[PDB]
Amino acid sequence: TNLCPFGEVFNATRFASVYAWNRKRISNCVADYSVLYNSASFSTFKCYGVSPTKLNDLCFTNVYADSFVIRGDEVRQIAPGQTGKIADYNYKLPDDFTGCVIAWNSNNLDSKVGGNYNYLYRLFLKPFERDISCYFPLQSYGFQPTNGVGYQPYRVVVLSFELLHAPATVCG
Repeated sequence: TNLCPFGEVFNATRFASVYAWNRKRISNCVADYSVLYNSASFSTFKCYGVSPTKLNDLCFTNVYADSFVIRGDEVRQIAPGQTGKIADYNYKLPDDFTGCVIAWNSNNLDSKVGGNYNYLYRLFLKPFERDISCYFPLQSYGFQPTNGVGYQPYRVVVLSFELLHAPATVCG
Protein backbone atom coordinates (compact mmCIF):
# COMPACT_ATOMS: atom_id res chain seq x y z
CA THR A 1 0.00 0.00 0.00
CA ASN A 2 2.52 2.57 -1.22
CA LEU A 3 1.24 6.11 -1.21
CA CYS A 4 1.12 8.28 -4.29
CA PRO A 5 4.27 10.43 -3.81
CA PHE A 6 2.84 13.90 -3.34
CA GLY A 7 5.51 15.18 -0.97
CA GLU A 8 7.79 15.99 -3.87
CA VAL A 9 4.76 17.26 -5.78
CA PHE A 10 3.62 19.80 -3.22
CA ASN A 11 6.86 20.47 -1.30
CA ALA A 12 9.22 20.69 -4.25
CA THR A 13 11.77 23.43 -3.69
CA ARG A 14 11.80 24.45 -7.34
CA PHE A 15 8.82 24.21 -9.66
CA ALA A 16 8.91 25.22 -13.31
CA SER A 17 8.03 28.13 -15.54
CA VAL A 18 4.50 28.24 -16.85
CA TYR A 19 5.62 27.74 -20.47
CA ALA A 20 7.41 24.52 -19.46
CA TRP A 21 4.98 23.22 -16.83
CA ASN A 22 5.89 19.97 -15.10
CA ARG A 23 3.41 17.21 -15.82
CA LYS A 24 3.86 14.06 -13.77
CA ARG A 25 1.71 11.05 -14.49
CA ILE A 26 0.50 9.18 -11.41
CA SER A 27 -0.56 5.54 -11.60
CA ASN A 28 -0.64 2.37 -9.41
CA CYS A 29 -0.67 3.77 -5.87
CA VAL A 30 -3.12 4.84 -3.18
CA ALA A 31 -3.70 8.58 -2.86
CA ASP A 32 -5.25 10.56 -0.02
CA TYR A 33 -7.20 13.68 -0.98
CA SER A 34 -9.07 14.51 2.22
CA VAL A 35 -5.81 15.52 3.90
CA LEU A 36 -5.28 17.90 0.98
CA TYR A 37 -8.77 19.23 1.63
CA ASN A 38 -8.10 19.60 5.36
CA SER A 39 -4.55 20.86 5.08
CA ALA A 40 -6.09 24.32 5.73
CA SER A 41 -3.09 26.23 4.34
CA PHE A 42 -3.83 26.77 0.63
CA SER A 43 -4.82 30.22 -0.60
CA THR A 44 -6.91 28.63 -3.37
CA PHE A 45 -8.76 25.34 -3.08
CA LYS A 46 -11.20 24.73 -5.96
CA CYS A 47 -12.42 21.36 -7.07
CA TYR A 48 -14.22 21.13 -10.42
CA GLY A 49 -16.74 18.46 -11.36
CA VAL A 50 -16.79 16.57 -8.07
CA SER A 51 -16.41 17.39 -4.37
CA PRO A 52 -12.96 16.95 -2.73
CA THR A 53 -14.16 15.02 0.32
CA LYS A 54 -15.77 12.40 -1.89
CA LEU A 55 -12.65 12.12 -4.09
CA ASN A 56 -11.02 9.84 -1.54
CA ASP A 57 -13.65 7.20 -2.27
CA LEU A 58 -13.08 7.13 -6.05
CA CYS A 59 -10.82 5.30 -8.48
CA PHE A 60 -8.90 6.65 -11.47
CA THR A 61 -6.82 5.05 -14.19
CA ASN A 62 -4.44 7.98 -14.72
CA VAL A 63 -3.72 11.27 -12.98
CA TYR A 64 -1.70 14.04 -14.57
CA ALA A 65 -0.33 16.50 -12.00
CA ASP A 66 0.72 19.78 -13.59
CA SER A 67 2.89 22.17 -11.59
CA PHE A 68 3.95 25.79 -12.23
CA VAL A 69 4.35 29.23 -10.59
CA ILE A 70 2.27 32.29 -11.56
CA ARG A 71 1.61 35.79 -10.24
CA GLY A 72 -0.99 36.76 -7.69
CA ASP A 73 -3.83 38.38 -9.64
CA GLU A 74 -4.06 35.73 -12.32
CA VAL A 75 -5.02 32.93 -9.96
CA ARG A 76 -8.47 34.06 -11.14
CA GLN A 77 -7.35 33.24 -14.74
CA ILE A 78 -7.57 29.50 -13.95
CA ALA A 79 -11.02 28.51 -15.23
CA PRO A 80 -12.41 26.71 -18.26
CA GLY A 81 -14.03 28.85 -20.92
CA GLN A 82 -12.22 32.13 -20.27
CA THR A 83 -9.58 34.43 -21.72
CA GLY A 84 -6.35 35.53 -20.06
CA LYS A 85 -2.58 35.80 -20.34
CA ILE A 86 -2.04 32.28 -19.04
CA ALA A 87 -5.20 31.19 -20.87
CA ASP A 88 -3.84 32.33 -24.25
CA TYR A 89 -0.07 31.95 -23.98
CA ASN A 90 0.95 29.80 -21.06
CA TYR A 91 -1.65 27.21 -19.96
CA LYS A 92 -5.08 26.90 -21.64
CA LEU A 93 -7.57 24.57 -19.98
CA PRO A 94 -10.27 22.44 -21.64
CA ASP A 95 -13.89 23.13 -20.94
CA ASP A 96 -14.71 19.58 -19.77
CA PHE A 97 -12.80 19.95 -16.56
CA THR A 98 -13.23 17.29 -13.85
CA GLY A 99 -9.78 17.77 -12.29
CA CYS A 100 -9.09 20.07 -9.38
CA VAL A 101 -6.99 23.19 -8.81
CA ILE A 102 -4.79 24.02 -5.82
CA ALA A 103 -2.85 27.26 -5.47
CA TRP A 104 -0.93 28.72 -2.56
CA ASN A 105 1.52 31.47 -1.61
CA SER A 106 5.22 31.20 -2.33
CA ASN A 107 6.54 34.65 -1.42
CA ASN A 108 8.67 32.81 1.13
CA LEU A 109 10.34 30.50 -1.43
CA ASP A 110 9.77 31.82 -4.97
CA SER A 111 10.87 35.39 -4.17
CA LYS A 112 13.82 37.05 -2.52
CA VAL A 113 15.33 40.42 -1.71
CA GLY A 114 16.81 42.16 -4.74
CA GLY A 115 14.57 40.42 -7.25
CA ASN A 116 13.74 36.88 -8.23
CA TYR A 117 13.95 36.46 -12.01
CA ASN A 118 13.57 32.67 -11.99
CA TYR A 119 10.38 32.23 -13.99
CA LEU A 120 9.61 32.80 -17.65
CA TYR A 121 6.32 33.49 -19.45
CA ARG A 122 5.17 33.75 -23.05
CA LEU A 123 4.59 37.42 -23.65
CA PHE A 124 3.91 36.76 -27.34
CA LEU A 125 -2.95 28.29 -27.03
CA LYS A 126 -5.07 25.20 -27.43
CA PRO A 127 -5.89 23.42 -24.11
CA PHE A 128 -2.96 21.63 -22.42
CA GLU A 129 -0.30 23.14 -24.60
CA ARG A 130 3.24 23.51 -23.35
CA ASP A 131 4.75 25.93 -25.85
CA ILE A 132 8.56 25.75 -25.86
CA SER A 133 9.63 28.08 -28.65
CA CYS A 134 11.99 42.22 -33.49
CA TYR A 135 11.80 40.98 -29.90
CA PHE A 136 12.08 37.66 -28.22
CA PRO A 137 8.45 36.68 -27.49
CA LEU A 138 8.95 35.88 -23.77
CA GLN A 139 9.52 37.88 -20.55
CA SER A 140 10.50 37.24 -16.93
CA TYR A 141 8.55 38.11 -13.80
CA GLY A 142 10.04 40.45 -11.23
CA PHE A 143 9.63 38.89 -7.78
CA GLN A 144 10.22 40.75 -4.45
CA PRO A 145 8.51 40.36 -1.09
CA THR A 146 7.88 44.10 -1.47
CA ASN A 147 5.92 43.36 -4.64
CA GLY A 148 2.17 43.61 -4.51
CA VAL A 149 -0.44 40.93 -3.85
CA GLY A 150 -1.19 40.53 -7.54
CA TYR A 151 2.55 40.49 -8.12
CA GLN A 152 3.09 37.75 -5.57
CA PRO A 153 4.60 34.42 -6.62
CA TYR A 154 2.02 31.68 -6.13
CA ARG A 155 2.40 27.99 -6.85
CA VAL A 156 -0.36 26.18 -8.75
CA VAL A 157 -0.91 22.46 -9.24
CA VAL A 158 -3.71 21.09 -11.45
CA LEU A 159 -4.98 17.52 -11.19
CA SER A 160 -6.29 15.95 -14.39
CA PHE A 161 -8.25 12.73 -13.89
CA GLU A 162 -8.77 10.23 -16.70
CA LEU A 163 -10.80 7.08 -17.18
CA LEU A 164 -9.57 4.88 -20.03
CA HIS A 165 -10.04 1.28 -21.15
CA ALA A 166 -7.32 0.17 -18.69
CA PRO A 167 -8.23 -1.18 -15.25
CA ALA A 168 -8.21 1.42 -12.46
CA THR A 169 -4.80 2.24 -10.98
CA VAL A 170 -5.20 5.10 -8.47
CA CYS A 171 -7.69 4.68 -5.62
CA GLY A 172 -8.05 5.77 -2.00
